[PDB]
Amino acid sequence: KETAAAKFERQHMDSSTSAASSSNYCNQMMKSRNLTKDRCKPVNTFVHESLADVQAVCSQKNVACKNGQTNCYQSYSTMSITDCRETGSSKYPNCAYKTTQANKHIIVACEGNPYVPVHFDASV
Repeated sequence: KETAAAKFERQHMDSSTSAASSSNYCNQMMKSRNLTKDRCKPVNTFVHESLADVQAVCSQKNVACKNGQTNCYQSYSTMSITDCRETGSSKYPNCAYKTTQANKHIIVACEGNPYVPVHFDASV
């Protein structure tokens, strides 16, 4: 029902905030976006750029995906992102996360027609 493109937007897009709102950000967002529903998803990145900017990465720099597929693309510009990483003390269902804001190139996997982001591979 939920397209892979929609799921990418749900898991990785947050254009409302231009940086990691607060120390609470990840705790709130991993829950709100249903990334703590079944397990504590252990790491996850949010992007604070427009959807059009992130989508445009699919026509940017073609690089190898971590799994060895060829459909990953690195942004020529740095982007505002927040990484969310599970604390050691985190215990499902109360998933707890460190919020780290950064500005880095993002790497996304794209697929489909139209050719859109479906996975967040890495940032560099």
